[PDB]
Amino acid sequence: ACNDRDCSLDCIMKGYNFGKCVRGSCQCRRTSG
Repeated sequence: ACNDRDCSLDCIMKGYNFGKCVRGSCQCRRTSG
């Protein structure tokens, strides 16, 4: 249960930019500039 809604919201709050569920997991990515 990665819950794309509860996974992206919690990740976007930590300070990341975008993420997604993988193999039933929850990973995110961070961007900069």
